[PDB]
Amino acid sequence: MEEGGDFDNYYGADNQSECEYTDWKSSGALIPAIYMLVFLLGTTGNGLVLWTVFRKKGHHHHHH
Repeated sequence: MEEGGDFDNYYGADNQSECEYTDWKSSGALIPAIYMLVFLLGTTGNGLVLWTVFRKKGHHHHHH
């Protein structure tokens, strides 16, 4: 009878990385990786950094 199978584990899937089970059924887990590469490029530490700089050494100590 056909129950059990014979040699059916052809290796190859060299990834099993914890970086897809999150964006699986979403966009193929290939578009999000790019969406960020273009996001953090503007955020994270770009434009918002030098901003806090010219926001702390302002004037303050104003009269009172």
